[PDB]
Amino acid sequence: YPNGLIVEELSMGKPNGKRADPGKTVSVRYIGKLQKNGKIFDSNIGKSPFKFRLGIGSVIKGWDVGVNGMRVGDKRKLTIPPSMGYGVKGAGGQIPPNSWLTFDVELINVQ
Ligand SMILES: C=CC[C@@H]1/C=C(\C)C[C@H](C)C[C@H](OC)[C@H]2O[C@@](O)(C(=O)C(=O)N3CCCC[C@H]3C(=O)O[C@H](/C(C)=C/[C@@H]3CC[C@@H](O)[C@H](OC)C3)[C@H](C)[C@@H](O)CC1=O)[C@H](C)C[C@@H]2OC
Ligand SMILES: [Cl-]
Ligand SMILES: [Cl-]
Ligand SMILES: [Cl-]
Ligand SMILES: [Cl-]
Ligand SMILES: [Cl-]
Ligand SMILES: [Cl-]
Ligand SMILES: [Cl-]
Ligand SMILES: [Cl-]
Ligand SMILES: [Cl-]
Ligand SMILES: [Cl-]
Ligand SMILES: [Cl-]
Ligand SMILES: [Cl-]
Ligand SMILES: [Cl-]
Ligand SMILES: [Cl-]
Repeated sequence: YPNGLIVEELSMGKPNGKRADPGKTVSVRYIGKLQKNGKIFDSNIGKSPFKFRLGIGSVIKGWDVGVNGMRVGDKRKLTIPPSMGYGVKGAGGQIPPNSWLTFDVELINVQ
């Protein structure tokens, strides 16, 4: 297992697409999964866009680090250690304690 977060480029969007920088409100399409078994716990595909302010710590740390630097249309895979996810708490009744997480993410907009 990695010492920290792994971020993989799955595909590149627009070369001059707006860039996700700290302080921006960014809009992301995602699928979240438990890394240990691949079970999917959430997606917003076909639902409303998920917006968050990058860098303020409202999302798990793996997202604040992992989404940073994306340009619109980029797709990334995030592999997130427990300390950069929900740690001993878990979440949603869906993520057990001490879970490694995987997310597929696509940047849709930057505001
Ligand atoms: C305070 C206002 C309530 C507000 C609640 C809602 C809008 C309800 C709505 C269903 C929330 C999420 O859906 C958008 C839902 O998302 C999941 O399904 C999911 O896929 C996930 O993991 N996501 C969502 C996408 C961004 C990454 C991550 C996250 O970081 O989510 C964030 C998260 C839970 C962070 C905690 C916050 C507390 C810290 O202590 C902890 O610190 C480690 C990290 C979300 C976006 C928060 O910022 C927003 C809120 O909490 C969880 C499996 C379960 C979670 O429902 C609970
Ligand atoms: Cl890569
Ligand atoms: Cl590409
Ligand atoms: Cl694109
Ligand atoms: Cl753009
Ligand atoms: Cl969609
Ligand atoms: Cl910020
Ligand atoms: Cl802040
Ligand atoms: Cl750049
Ligand atoms: Cl960890
Ligand atoms: Cl932890
Ligand atoms: Cl929570
Ligand atoms: Cl499980
Ligand atoms: Cl795990
Ligand atoms: Cl997928």
